[PDB]
Amino acid sequence: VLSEGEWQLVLHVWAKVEADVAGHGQDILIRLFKSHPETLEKFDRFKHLKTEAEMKASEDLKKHGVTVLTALGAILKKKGHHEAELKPLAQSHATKHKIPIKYLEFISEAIIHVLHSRHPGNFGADAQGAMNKALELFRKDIAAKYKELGY
Ligand code: HEM
Ligand SMILES: O=Nc1ccccc1
Repeated sequence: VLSEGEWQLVLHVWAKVEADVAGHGQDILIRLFKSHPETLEKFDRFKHLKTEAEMKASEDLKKHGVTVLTALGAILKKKGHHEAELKPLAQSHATKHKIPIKYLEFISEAIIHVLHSRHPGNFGADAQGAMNKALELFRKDIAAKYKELGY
């Protein structure tokens, strides 16, 4: 469980991400897709994108970045009490999208790498630590739904 102080650091930096949900989304997906090309293959929607320039120019990618960061923000603002928000995500991602839990680790690294670029002053190592912890709690809870479902 995160402390109240840890939550405040998390949600402080997230309030900032939300100045530009779309721009954050782009940076995060593109970092994921370049660092972990296997991830891009899970998306029939996006696997025609063969360069970073093409990814950056994709309005549909941008659109989907917002869908993702919107869901994550909702989850983070529950400060651990995210059961309702997490059940549908775990279901669709295990059984329909076929996403390994390992890939949640990779997007966690991407989120941290980007939150870093765009809000250094509000993402010192204390806030980085808190954000790590929050993303780890999320992954743990997803992992247990996965195990339930046989994935
Ligand atoms: C922070 C982690 C994540 C969040 C919050 C998230 C959120 C979402 C949401 C809200 C949707 C649409 C609704 C649904 O189908 O359930 C979605 C769809 C999807 N997600 Fe994720 N996701 C996450 C991680 C990942 C990762 C790491 C991958 C792949 C490596 C992935 C692959 C997909 C795919 C393939 C779809 C279907 C998209 C389409 O073609 O339209 N997700 N995600
Ligand atoms: O659509 N869900 C995604 C979440 C994170 C990265 C890429 C896609």
